[PDB]
Amino acid sequence: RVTLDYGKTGLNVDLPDDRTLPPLTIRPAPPLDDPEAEVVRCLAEPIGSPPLLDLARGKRSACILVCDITRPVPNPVLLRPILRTLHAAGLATQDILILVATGLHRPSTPAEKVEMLSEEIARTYRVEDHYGTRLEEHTYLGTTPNGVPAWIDSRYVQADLKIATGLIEPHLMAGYSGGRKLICPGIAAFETVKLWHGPRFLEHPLADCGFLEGNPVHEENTRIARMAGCDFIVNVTLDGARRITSVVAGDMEQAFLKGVAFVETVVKAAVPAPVDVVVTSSAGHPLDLTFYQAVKGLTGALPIVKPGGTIVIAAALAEGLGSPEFQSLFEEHPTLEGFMEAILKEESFTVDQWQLEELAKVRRKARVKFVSDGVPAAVLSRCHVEPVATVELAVAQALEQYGPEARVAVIPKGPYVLPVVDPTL
Ligand SMILES: *C(=S)c1cc(C(=O)S)c[n+]([C@@H]2O[C@H](COP(=O)(O)O)[C@@H](O)[C@H]2O)c1
Ligand code: NI
Repeated sequence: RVTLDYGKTGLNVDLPDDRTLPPLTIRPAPPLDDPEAEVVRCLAEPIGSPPLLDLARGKRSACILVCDITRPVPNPVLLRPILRTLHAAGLATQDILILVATGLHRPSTPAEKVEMLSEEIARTYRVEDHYGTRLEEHTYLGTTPNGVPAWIDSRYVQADLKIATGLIEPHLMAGYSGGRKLICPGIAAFETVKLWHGPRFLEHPLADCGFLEGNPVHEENTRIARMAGCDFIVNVTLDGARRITSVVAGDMEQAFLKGVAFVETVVKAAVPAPVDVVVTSSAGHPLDLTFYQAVKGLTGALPIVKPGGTIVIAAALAEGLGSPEFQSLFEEHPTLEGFMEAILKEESFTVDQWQLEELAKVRRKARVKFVSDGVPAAVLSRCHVEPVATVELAVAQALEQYGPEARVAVIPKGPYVLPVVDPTL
């Protein structure tokens, strides 16, 4: 018996005893007893930065970037100390903007702003959303040597003091989330993101979970973020129960890399050899709201599935498939092969196509069985996955085609684990 992450509830699955490896879980590092007190200490003694109070001296306006609903950042724990420090430094609440770094996601709703930020903060401060398809809300900062133009939200570019908050987790394109990613793509225009999420970047072998050095995705969003600037970040790591296990604050690159150095010591979980069947999740609520995000559980399982093996994923999909643009791609391209022909041979850019490109990467290696009660089976069957009524049935089906020596690996927390093959085991 194992509980997979699944919406707000989890999902209790019973897996075959003689076939299943010990579940892959991150290492049990100690939660911080008092994370808010730790944030306070880190703002007074940051990495590679003057203390926040001293940075904020004389500043007339501030813009604080926060993640949208898809990241479970405990924002009030980070924001209350920042906002106290800005108040102490003399900035009026009217001089402070909280900007939701949607990337190209839909804007957050009023209720989502309350769940992300707490009612007190959502009712007191101006909280606005980034709109990546509105180029008029962005400022041009230059073009990188790779030819990517940097278009960044003007409210951030024009603020005297620039602050970004976030969460360091594995990411299927950028290696790890956090740090610089709040700027690119968090508040970058489609004119920037369509090229940075284009196939010339995403087909690179190191554009994958856990890779930073040598990953052109990470090299390029670090460069773009530095053309905008960021005076101060606060980033956290979370364990499986969503408790904070580390806080880093300070310089956007040095604090990020310190956070990554810690998370690398807990997120890796190894198997002795790749397996025929991998059971995984999409990390539950809030990540698993849409099929668009649930592709992350599929790419996360790739390193430990055998070529031609099967990934079984459970995801609640409470909000359905994803954006209208994403959904239109399934109608426009009934096969992944035709989709890939379209985007590889010409400069063809549709909002959200990058997650269809990641799904194509998955299906070149593995079959997918998808368990969800959030989208009807008829819809999922046109999304290049096989809907199956239950995880236990999906595993039994997969074990039938692979035979008596086939083994099952299970990753209850899905893409928040970095599964690896270690032959020395
Ligand atoms: C990572 S490539 C990324 C992509 C998008 C797209 O729409 S593309 C959006 N975001 C959002 O940006 C914020 C920072 O991302 P991080 O990966 O959590 O560091 C966050 O609000 C993401 O939802 C990221
Ligand atoms: Ni992105």
